[PDB]
Amino acid sequence: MNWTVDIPIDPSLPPLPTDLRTRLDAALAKPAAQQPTWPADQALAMRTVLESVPPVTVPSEIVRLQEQLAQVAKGEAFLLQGGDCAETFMDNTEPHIRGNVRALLQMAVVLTYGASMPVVKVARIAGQYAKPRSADIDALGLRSYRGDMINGFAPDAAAREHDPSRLVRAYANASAAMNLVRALTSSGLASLHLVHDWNREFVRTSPAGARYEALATEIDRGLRFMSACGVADRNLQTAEIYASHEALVLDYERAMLRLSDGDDGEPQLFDLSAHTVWIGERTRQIDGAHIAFAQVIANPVGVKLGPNMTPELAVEYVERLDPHNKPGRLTLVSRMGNHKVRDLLPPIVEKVQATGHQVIWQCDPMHGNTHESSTGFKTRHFDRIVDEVQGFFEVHRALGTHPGGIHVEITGENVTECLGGAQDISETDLAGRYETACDPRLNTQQSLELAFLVAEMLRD
Amino acid sequence: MNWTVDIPILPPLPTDLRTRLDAALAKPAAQQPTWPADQALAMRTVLESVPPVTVPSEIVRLQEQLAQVAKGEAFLLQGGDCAETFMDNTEPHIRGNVRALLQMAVVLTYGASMPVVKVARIAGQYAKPRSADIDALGLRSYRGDMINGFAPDAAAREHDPSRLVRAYANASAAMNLVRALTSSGLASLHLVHDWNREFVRTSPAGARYEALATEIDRGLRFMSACGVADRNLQTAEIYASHEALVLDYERAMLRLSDGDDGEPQLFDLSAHTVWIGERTRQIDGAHIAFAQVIANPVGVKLGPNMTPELAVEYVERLDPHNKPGRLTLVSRMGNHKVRDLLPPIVEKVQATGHQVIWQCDPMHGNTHESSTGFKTRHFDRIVDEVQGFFEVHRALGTHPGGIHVEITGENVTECLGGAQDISETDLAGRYETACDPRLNTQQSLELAFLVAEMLRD
Amino acid sequence: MNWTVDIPIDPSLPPLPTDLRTRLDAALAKPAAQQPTWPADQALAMRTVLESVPPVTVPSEIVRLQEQLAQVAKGEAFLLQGGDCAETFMDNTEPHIRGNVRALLQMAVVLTYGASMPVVKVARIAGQYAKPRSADIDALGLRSYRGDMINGFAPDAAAREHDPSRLVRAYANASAAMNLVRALTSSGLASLHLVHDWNREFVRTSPAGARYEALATEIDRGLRFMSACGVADRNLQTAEIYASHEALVLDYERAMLRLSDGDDGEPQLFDLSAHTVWIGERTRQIDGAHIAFAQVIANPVGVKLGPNMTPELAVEYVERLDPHNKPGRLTLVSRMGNHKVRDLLPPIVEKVQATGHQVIWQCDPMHGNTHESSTGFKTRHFDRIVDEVQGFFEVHRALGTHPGGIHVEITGENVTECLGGAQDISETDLAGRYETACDPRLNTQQSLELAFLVAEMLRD
Amino acid sequence: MNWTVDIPILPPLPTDLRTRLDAALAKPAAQQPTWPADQALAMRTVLESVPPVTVPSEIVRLQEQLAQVAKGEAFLLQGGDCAETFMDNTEPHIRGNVRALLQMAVVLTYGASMPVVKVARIAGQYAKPRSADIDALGLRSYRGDMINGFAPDAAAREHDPSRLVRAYANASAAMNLVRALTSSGLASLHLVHDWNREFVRTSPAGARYEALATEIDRGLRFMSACGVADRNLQTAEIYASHEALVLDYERAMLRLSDGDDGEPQLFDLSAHTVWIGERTRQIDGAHIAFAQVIANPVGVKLGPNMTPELAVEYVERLDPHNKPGRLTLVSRMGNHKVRDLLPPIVEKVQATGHQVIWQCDPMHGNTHESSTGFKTRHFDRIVDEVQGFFEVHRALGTHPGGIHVEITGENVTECLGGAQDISETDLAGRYETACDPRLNTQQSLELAFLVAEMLRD
Ligand SMILES: N[C@@H](Cc1c[nH]c2ccccc12)C(=O)O
Ligand SMILES: N[C@@H](Cc1c[nH]c2ccccc12)C(=O)O
Ligand SMILES: N[C@@H](Cc1c[nH]c2ccccc12)C(=O)O
Ligand SMILES: N[C@@H](Cc1c[nH]c2ccccc12)C(=O)O
Ligand SMILES: N[C@@H](Cc1ccc(O)cc1)C(=O)O
Ligand SMILES: N[C@@H](Cc1ccc(O)cc1)C(=O)O
Ligand SMILES: N[C@@H](Cc1ccc(O)cc1)C(=O)O
Ligand SMILES: N[C@@H](Cc1ccc(O)cc1)C(=O)O
Ligand SMILES: N[C@@H](Cc1ccc(O)cc1)C(=O)O
Ligand SMILES: N[C@@H](Cc1ccc(O)cc1)C(=O)O
Ligand SMILES: [Cl-]
Ligand SMILES: [Cl-]
Ligand SMILES: [Cl-]
Ligand SMILES: [Cl-]
Ligand SMILES: [Mn+2]
Ligand SMILES: [Mn+2]
Ligand SMILES: [Mn+2]
Ligand SMILES: [Mn+2]
Repeated sequence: MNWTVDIPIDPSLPPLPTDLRTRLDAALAKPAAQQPTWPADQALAMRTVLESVPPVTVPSEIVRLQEQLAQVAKGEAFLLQGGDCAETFMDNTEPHIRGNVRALLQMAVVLTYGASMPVVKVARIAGQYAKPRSADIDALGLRSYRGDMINGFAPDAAAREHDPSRLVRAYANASAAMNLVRALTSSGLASLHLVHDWNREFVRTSPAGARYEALATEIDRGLRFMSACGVADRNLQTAEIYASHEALVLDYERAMLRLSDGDDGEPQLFDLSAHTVWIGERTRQIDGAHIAFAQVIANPVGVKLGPNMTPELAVEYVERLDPHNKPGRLTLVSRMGNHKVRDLLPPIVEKVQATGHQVIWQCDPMHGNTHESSTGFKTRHFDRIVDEVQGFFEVHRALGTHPGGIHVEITGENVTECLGGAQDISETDLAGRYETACDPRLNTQQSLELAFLVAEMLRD
Repeated sequence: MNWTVDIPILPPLPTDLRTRLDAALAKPAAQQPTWPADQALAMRTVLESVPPVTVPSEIVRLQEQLAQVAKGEAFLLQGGDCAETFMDNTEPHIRGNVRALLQMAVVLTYGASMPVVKVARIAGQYAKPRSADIDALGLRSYRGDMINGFAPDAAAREHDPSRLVRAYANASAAMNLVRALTSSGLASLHLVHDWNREFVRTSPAGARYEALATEIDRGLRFMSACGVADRNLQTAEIYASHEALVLDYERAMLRLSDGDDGEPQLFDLSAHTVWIGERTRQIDGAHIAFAQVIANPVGVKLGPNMTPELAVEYVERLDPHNKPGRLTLVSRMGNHKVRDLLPPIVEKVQATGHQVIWQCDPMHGNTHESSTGFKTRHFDRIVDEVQGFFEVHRALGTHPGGIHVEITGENVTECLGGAQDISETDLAGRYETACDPRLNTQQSLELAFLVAEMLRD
Repeated sequence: MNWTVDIPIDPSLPPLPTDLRTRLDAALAKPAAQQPTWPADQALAMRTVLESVPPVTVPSEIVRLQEQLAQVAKGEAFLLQGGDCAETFMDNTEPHIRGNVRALLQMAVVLTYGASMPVVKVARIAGQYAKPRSADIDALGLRSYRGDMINGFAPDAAAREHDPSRLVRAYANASAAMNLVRALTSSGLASLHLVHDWNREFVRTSPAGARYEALATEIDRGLRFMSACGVADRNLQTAEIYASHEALVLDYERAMLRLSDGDDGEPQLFDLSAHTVWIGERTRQIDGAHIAFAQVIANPVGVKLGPNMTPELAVEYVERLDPHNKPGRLTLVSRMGNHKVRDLLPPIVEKVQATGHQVIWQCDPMHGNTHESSTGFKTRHFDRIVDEVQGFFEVHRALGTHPGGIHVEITGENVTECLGGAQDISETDLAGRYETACDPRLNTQQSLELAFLVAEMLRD
Repeated sequence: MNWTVDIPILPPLPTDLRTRLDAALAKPAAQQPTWPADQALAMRTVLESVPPVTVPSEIVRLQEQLAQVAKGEAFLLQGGDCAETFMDNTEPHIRGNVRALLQMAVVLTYGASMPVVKVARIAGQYAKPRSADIDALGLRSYRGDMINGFAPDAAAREHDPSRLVRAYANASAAMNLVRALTSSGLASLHLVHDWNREFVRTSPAGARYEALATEIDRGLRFMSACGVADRNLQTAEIYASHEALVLDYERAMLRLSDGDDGEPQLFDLSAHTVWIGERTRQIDGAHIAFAQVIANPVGVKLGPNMTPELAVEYVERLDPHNKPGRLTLVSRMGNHKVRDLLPPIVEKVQATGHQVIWQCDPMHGNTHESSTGFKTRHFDRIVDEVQGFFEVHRALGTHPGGIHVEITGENVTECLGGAQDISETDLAGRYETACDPRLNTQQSLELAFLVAEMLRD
């Protein structure tokens, strides 16, 4: 008579090493922004369960991504990151997951051709369950909705309480999703020829299909050249999609830390919640736990940069989070907004470039670009977004640095949460399918089209 | 504490699949947990939305490869905990069963001299049958974690349908991890073989086997020397399987996919392949007929009690389309009866012209009780059963198609015998099974060698 | 004191089988057009030497080409054949051979992309040493120069005598060339990336490089997409170039016949002078030895067709030379001329199509297109040639048949034996490098450019 | 009759290469044919235009791979007629030597457990040295077809520089054919192995070897079972080699190519690799210094007479840049002296820190004369020499790097011993060598097995 079902929880594995634990305990002491307010005794319970479950990724996989990213940081691959703004447990379904990966790969092929160079594919998925808040109380006068990792989307005070059981529901969800994403991509869903076939079907039918035919045709034909050529095609059957989410909830993040075998190398501390995680704009304080936390772990990390960023602060990131000068170890993600990315960005890049360190310069053109529409709904303009990428490019091309890649919020559903692009979404259209639990994201059409427009940036 | 999941508030079956499934599930169903329909239904509703543990493309893939084994051109290895447990469903235990299975796969690959299709008893082996309802302690029998708990107490043994969603939850996570594991370094042939070599050094019967182990090293080195030591060797495909025991479970994880033949059909996406057990195989039973509706390759355990004609009905029902490898028939007779009992069954089935995989479950036939109190197996008897399994087949020119064994990566002491000479006295030291005794790491591996030799003769 | 050097000649291998010899003896009895007039006793000597030397090709190689061609006849690959009009012993040098293969592969990549489908590469080489004659006496009043297989190019009566030692010099030459062609292509010379690099260098510098840049750029990028994609590239390191020549001198051709192992299949009679050979316009008489000869051997054969051809005669070819309906066993090569290919061709194709048999429809746009220039020199216009291909296409596209490929005369040298194309060769230019011993051929530039123009035909 | 070739009526060497080559060729040159300069020059002029038998890209390729053998990570096999002949330069003889060499390559590949670089004495082994000018019959000695004819008559033995261009002519044709052969079916591992199996059935000592032959089949089957039985196995690279005996020949086939290091250098494109012989190795001789100007990997035969210090000079001259595998040093001592003589030579050379390939020429040391009149070898002695060749190397931890043998595909009877027990009486039946006696098909193969075992210990 309560419409839900309580799943009961459980034999601890051996603790991490006293030496690393001291280094870790020392790190976590620093003030943590945006953490949830739930009781410590309870968190510790749930963390204890997390520390003994199977991890959503593994060290071999991540060191392997560190190498690929390395190659991006070196300007020889390009990085594509994308998926839901916020992942909601109710919607972590096979169809939704198929569609977001389908989307990511559809751009992947378009960006791959355009970039003329391998693309590294990272999904926002299997862990993007917590967000930062601005406001203590939301408009409905309720405690902020902080991501299903922390609380329910429903506007009922019960729903909103920070509930750390949610840490585990997070975990089961991310697993499930992860393990689908793997099956999907190891099976035919990331075939090049199929993913492309979806792309053709897009051109047949987008309003702006003209805009795209020419390039879509080159792609077909350069693909067909591959079989003309007889190059062994198995590598065309399967695509690697890594998993990323913002590391916000340190209890979950801390919970999922593990030591590597050490067989490949001396044992390191990694975060197995995900493959790479970033630190947001609100949690990035230099002297804070989040930056500290990113310091300890080996995963590739990223840090978001918005307008307040000062090249000197940039640098300090670089010296904190990339002390060893491992290229691609750290990514920095411009999110100025289109109007300011040209002015704001250049200095940063140069100050950072001067350092030594090679970092991925990745453009997030979504978080700088959000505005409320006359009709109620939070929104983003396709043009302003495109545009920021164009600016991001222009900044790097001018400075002779590498435009590492893009970070975007998209989905496979035909949502109407972003205005414009070939479908010409109108503020009224927005009511029809605003099914995002947070930031408005590029619909499957807007994502593709965006990747066409970015492909054309990459060939200039 | 506990975690709370919501009940949703979903594509219609083609009229025929609905009828056939329903007809299917109306028949009598043995060994089903006794929990309420409301609550079972509820659990089902959750599950009918979770992401599947496997996906169709893979099962078809597995089919193509089982056809290979069927036709005599590949060998099947199926191996795992006898009953996985939620408590033990950890990175180490998973990692080590995956390794134990892989290590036998390489020895087996080299002895077959054909590919071994590798199927783990993992990601859903949470449900057992029981023949006596009331346990030895007078407590209700443990049916495995998807139904109830081991802890020997009234409360714990009550059937908890919360276990269905919990079981799936542990299913995904192991699956996720096995996929992650087999596609990163854990399955590098070379890396796996090195593990085997360690075994030959430190085994007590290293010598016995070192020779064959050297011939594999030489095999494997040979590949490099021919400049073919490439991508294929860095990865292996491990398929998830379990007995399709709980119909509220399998029914929930069903999913409807299109067929390249172009009619839609139902796969059970709780595992790549599932098998009906000895106790659930009634021909007009819910399980057999369920097994007739799902696309998945199925297997059927076969008892000593089995008769050629029944086996044929099994074949004409599970395999009404004569697709090779749709149907495995797993013999378990014990070493003492396998020679007498199996052939006629082989001939009549063979006479039909369907090609099934004949697979040998050595473990299940051969169970016995210690005088120290523990349910156990003798390594010697297990080997003998696979032994005469082979002789039966050679003698008819039929294909000994693969083996089904219960093993673990842990150095357990649940089986007597092997190089170790595990003893009834010894069993009391690490006997961590939730259920049937497993070959530990040394014993599976050992049995792998001994089987490959059976393979070379 | 004679400026030459006589190389002495030699132990017979076992004869071919009495049964096949009877079939063969019976076949050769038919009148042979255009054979040389040299003494039979001598021919027999030289044939005896040929029958025991190592063959320039092997059966495995040829059955393997029969399959590829099959695929062309089925409209799924495209056939490219080209090299010298006439090969002269003096010029069968490593540089000249490099350049003609370099040329053939340069078009090969361009046609491959354009065709969107594998191209089968056959060189006119390692055996194109004999030609047919029109005229008993040439203008200089001398016995016709018939190819170095038969006599010397020099205008001295001594040179012109039909000398059957020349059969062997042919053989040594063809070997030498063949074995270079193999080494070259198994080594880096048929790398895709290198061959393409030559192509880029062509665009940088042809006058008509604009015309070509766009497509050249697609090619680069679709190539770069291959490495972006990570497809195993060894297949991109090496190209198979088969050898073809016209089978004119039956003594040489007969001399080189061998029986296969039979291990793959029942033993067949093949011609190991070459991989595939064609029968010319003058030697193709139906009741003649040349057609008979092509009947006996398993090699893929072709027959040239010019304006006099009547679809019924076409058919009889088809029923004679492809009795078993093996697709791609027989190729028929239109050489109407541009003005007539549109009118002349259609009926033939349809009459032949109606038969059952699948034959490669290959366009020779060179032999229909030759005219003498005001300045003395035999010549061909780039446009008329292009044009014939365009017509050949148009004929097939209209009939919904497959345009199998092209047969062309080209070289790697920057000769000026053909007028026009991007360099705008003028009749006066022609004196500068008319180094062809026969028909004027496309210079390395005209060949490429031709392949650009044909690539554009294939994408319509 | 005869065929007449014209004399032409061609890129200048960089001043240094011209000087160095000239300086090179001015030194004294032993064992050179005695024909006139005009005529030799003429022949040269022809040749300086013929297409080369090999090309640079390949020789560099061969170098990279010889470095592998040098470093201990690959094994070198070099095998052919002792002197090819124009008369025998036919599709069958070629096809069968290529096969005989390949068949040893597979047994050897599997025993080394590393790649065998396979180098044929083919496409130019037309020139021999002679120690006595006047032959046993009082006729001028036969120096091989590139110089003169076998036919035992005055006329035939006169040095005919027409032979230079004829020799190239036969060179190309064999080369063309070996390339054609090795890239079409003749070199399929599988196809080759099947040939080996036939050998084990019908050999008289099949048994002796059947075991090892089964372990290769199993090796080779293993590749398929791991799904790696791909393109690489359908082809093998056979490199042409011969002794660089005739300087009018090698000098003519020289060609100048660019170096990726970017300086131009001269390769001899008459073969992939060439070796100086025992009689032509004078340190200040034309051959050694020629061998110092060409880019090609070179090898140097080494006599019993050899001293550690000379061997070092050889290394410091042929290998002045310390590139591994630029230089092979081929021991031939006979079984009786190899153990005593070779080590010190190994140590001093090793002491230098250049890495050479140490290769064993078993045949040349061990020659002896029948009492039936025929020059012969005992299979037993040949094996023993490779034997102690290995012991020497194991004993120093140096790398036994490969072997150089004279074999043929023909069932000849030119060597005593082997499973066949070829006998002095027997030698008179098929003793078709133009020169040194060859291991026939059975004997090469046999020696391959026996060597691989030397390889497994
Ligand atoms: N695996 C390669 C090729 C590939 C397969 N499918 C794809 C889908 C999109 C982009 C690339 C691919 C990679 O990531 O490219
Ligand atoms: N991938 C092939 C070969 C292989 C890779 N890793 C392995 C691990 C064990 C046995 C075989 C393998 C297979 O699954 O057979
Ligand atoms: N071997 C393939 C690819 C290739 C390599 N080099 C080439 C040169 C031109 C055209 C194609 C190729 C083929 O014939 O294509
Ligand atoms: N191509 C590899 C493997 C191989 C192919 N064919 C062979 C013939 C013999 C021995 C080895 C091989 C090699 O040269 O080794
Ligand atoms: N196996 C433990 C921990 C766990 C929790 C959630 C999972 O998804 C997986 C495992 C349990 O079932 O409580
Ligand atoms: N799980 C449903 C069957 C079902 C499966 C897939 C569907 O798309 C629809 C229905 C059952 O138990 O009966
Ligand atoms: N996404 C779902 C369904 C689900 C339930 C349990 C899992 O382990 C995974 C997914 C939820 O939590 O409601
Ligand atoms: N070997 C024979 C036949 C031959 C002729 C010309 C060749 O190119 C090759 C071989 C000879 O030398 O006379
Ligand atoms: N063959 C010439 C040398 C040479 C080689 C190549 C050249 O490009 C020029 C000269 C000689 O005997 O001396
Ligand atoms: N092409 C030349 C050079 C040559 C000579 C002899 C050959 O075997 C091959 C080529 C000629 O005959 O003059
Ligand atoms: Cl805060
Ligand atoms: Cl570009
Ligand atoms: Cl005539
Ligand atoms: Cl197209
Ligand atoms: Mn967002
Ligand atoms: Mn069991
Ligand atoms: Mn012509
Ligand atoms: Mn010799």
